[PDB]
Amino acid sequence: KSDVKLLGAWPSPFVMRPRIALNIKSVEYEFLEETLGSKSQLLLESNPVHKKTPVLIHGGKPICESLVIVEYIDEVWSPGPAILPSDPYDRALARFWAAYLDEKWFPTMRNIAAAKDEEARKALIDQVGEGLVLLEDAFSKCSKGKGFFGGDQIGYLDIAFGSFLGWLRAIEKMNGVKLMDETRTPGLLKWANSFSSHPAVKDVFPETEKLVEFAKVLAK
Ligand SMILES: N[C@@H](CCC(=O)N[C@@H](CS)C(=O)NCC(=O)O)C(=O)O
Repeated sequence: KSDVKLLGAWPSPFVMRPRIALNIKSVEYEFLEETLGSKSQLLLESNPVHKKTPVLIHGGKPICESLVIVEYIDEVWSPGPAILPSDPYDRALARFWAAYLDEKWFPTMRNIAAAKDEEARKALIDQVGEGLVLLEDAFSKCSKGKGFFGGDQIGYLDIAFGSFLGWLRAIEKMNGVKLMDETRTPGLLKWANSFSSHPAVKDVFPETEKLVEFAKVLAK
């Protein structure tokens, strides 16, 4: 257990990602929580560039950046189920969409909370909605009618996108908007249950109300 350590704030969509990947690979690990109010020495020494989590420590050796960590886990524990797609083009598409999520979509939805007016706030909600339209189409293309972005089995892009699901639901609730519905994102609605119910996910997947109540705690 001790030769695999995961440094992580909790709850966090980025920290969830390697927990799921480690679950898929049936890998034994110790979870070292970063607590509010302080950055640990281990953190400051493991991730001096960004001073954030997750950090996977594999043999006293730090791997930073959640998506990089998921690929590392997939490559090292190659015995287990595959996380990335096997085909180069499918892998490129999965990486493209995970990058879009982290660079454009999630930052936009995280900015809703800080908008300075109702005008600008709905502008962001509309963009988050449009992004979900794009992701619904990506899901159709990636899944091929099977259950996940990865196809029959959960995959890299399921982990990247699904890790945000609890925060999407909390932002939906606290803004009184419905961004996933059966009209605009029918496939994602179904996948959201497939993902949250998955045995590699369900025990690390946040209750929506908990995230809402937690958002309220952070307001400081
Ligand atoms: N982009 C990073 C995640 C960045 C991030 O914002 N991490 C926060 C989420 S709460 C965190 O827990 N950082 C550790 C800390 O602040 O103590 C990744 O993909 O690895």
